[PDB]
Amino acid sequence: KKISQYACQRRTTLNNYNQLFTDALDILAENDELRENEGSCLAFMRASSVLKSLPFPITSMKDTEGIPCLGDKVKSIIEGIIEDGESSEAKAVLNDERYKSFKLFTSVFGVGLKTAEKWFRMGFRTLSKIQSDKSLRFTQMQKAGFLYYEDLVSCVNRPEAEAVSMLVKEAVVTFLPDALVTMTGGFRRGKMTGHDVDFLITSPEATEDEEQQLLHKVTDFWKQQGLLLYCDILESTFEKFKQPSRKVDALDHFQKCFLILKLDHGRVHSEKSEGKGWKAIRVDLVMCPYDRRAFALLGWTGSRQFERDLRRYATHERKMMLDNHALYDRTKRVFLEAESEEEIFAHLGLDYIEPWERNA
Ligand SMILES: [Mg+2]
Ligand code: NA
Repeated sequence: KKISQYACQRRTTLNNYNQLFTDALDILAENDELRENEGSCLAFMRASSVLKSLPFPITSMKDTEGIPCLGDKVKSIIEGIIEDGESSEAKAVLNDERYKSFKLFTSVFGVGLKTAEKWFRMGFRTLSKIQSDKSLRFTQMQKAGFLYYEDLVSCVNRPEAEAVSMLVKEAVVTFLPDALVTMTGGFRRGKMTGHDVDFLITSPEATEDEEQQLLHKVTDFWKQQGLLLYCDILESTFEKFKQPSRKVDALDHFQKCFLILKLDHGRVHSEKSEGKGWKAIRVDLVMCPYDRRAFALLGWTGSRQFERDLRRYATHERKMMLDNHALYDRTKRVFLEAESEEEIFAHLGLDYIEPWERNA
């Protein structure tokens, strides 16, 4: 049939037949993001997203006809890939100093764009010069980022993700035996590796008081045992009767905590049977009211592009407003309920897309 411009109306599995085009596009998009060039960035991400969706590899400019999200700027890039087999534009970004530095400083936990720019403009070009400079000052988060840099740069496996899962369940079960813990993000979509492990937590019979304290308890608990290397808890900013905004910002979120846990090797059951029997792992935990679990899961399952298109689809095609906490129908003036992701898709009039099919 016809290919939708919306990723939420496309099935995108991990079988990418267009990695050559896709990698160059991701690099160009990333470059624009690091430069805060919104428009260009999103254009590159949309184009890369549609190609990942293809069931065949592009081998001529003709195979492009009919596909949306491919402007003249992008087709020029597709063109070069068809020929050389590589992109001179992507190549240029990979050798760009600002790009190299930002990506490097940014690979440090706690280092955002403002901090990266600062260091770049001071002349810094390597992590070593940064760490040894006896004049710079770092946030608590950045210190932790440097302290465990090595483990954090190392991808996280499914085996490690599952061991982390077990830890979370053992803790959470201790304060809410009826708590539901779901692994979200990349791993839920079937990925083999990730830079961190995310989880959604909810309790059927928890009180507004209980669900609000669980994370503090679980984290305290890990502190007592020395498993907590870094912890930051942000209180929920979601309001029960407030409808999702025009995406004004993402300051709307449930209670969550950015953590770094000490993962003992002995708890990891992989086909790899030492030195320092543990590994630091980035872990994000999210707690939400039982009745909003479907929306949170949908939101945290990603991918980012899938989440972006789900939202604009809802707004531009169905006059609905979507959030990690709700779905509002502006036409019928009512909030729509959902006990599962499928119901949410039904409400939007969208055929259900499985998690492993959301790698847009
Ligand atoms: Mg995360
Ligand atoms: Na970072």
